Amino acid sequence: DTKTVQNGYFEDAAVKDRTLSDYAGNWQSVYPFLEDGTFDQVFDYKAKLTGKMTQAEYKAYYTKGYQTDVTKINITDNTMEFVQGGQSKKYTYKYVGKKILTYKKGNRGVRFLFEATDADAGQFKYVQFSDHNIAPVKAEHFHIFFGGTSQETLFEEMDNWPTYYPDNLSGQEIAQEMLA
Ligand SMILES: O=C(O)CN(CCN(CC(=O)O)CC(=O)O)CC(=O)O
Ligand code: NA
Ligand code: NA
Repeated sequence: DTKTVQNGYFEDAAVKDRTLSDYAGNWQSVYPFLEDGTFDQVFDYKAKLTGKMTQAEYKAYYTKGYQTDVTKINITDNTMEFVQGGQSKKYTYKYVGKKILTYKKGNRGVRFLFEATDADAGQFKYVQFSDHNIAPVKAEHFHIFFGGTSQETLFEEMDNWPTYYPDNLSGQEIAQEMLA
């Protein structure tokens, strides 16, 4: 991997605070498109390109990465709505900062941290975004992390990173973006 920002190679000083507005939009989980085979062409390509895993190994890795029951997330400049099972839950959020994590392979990434201001947020009280960026820019897709204890609890989760792309894309278009 080239030593670029989006591959996780960046200077600490370039990491800058963001706002929830970077993530505003109507977003969909990519997991159904792994499950229905749309991403098989992605895993075949990755296996042939990098040689680091077989196609089946890549698929298992991304199955663990993408699994979630949160099928849709709708975000405004100050709210997030999670659609999960047969229920929608919407809360107001404030920005609470950022965290630089180091991964086992030696690259790094930044989590951008939000906290619900509503008392009844439960498992959606603490929410983090990772999008391979480190400073303000409109998100094009993201991984999300959420729970009800603290931001710090979520820093331990490294292998499940539910992933979201804009609702206006087909699964095929998401696959194209991943192949690019
Ligand atoms: O982030 C991904 O989608 C898959 N990552 C591994 C998982 N991520 C999780 C994260 O970014 O929060 C870590 C990473 O990309 O180093 C490998 C890759 O991008 O080639
Ligand atoms: Na889930
Ligand atoms: Na997660």
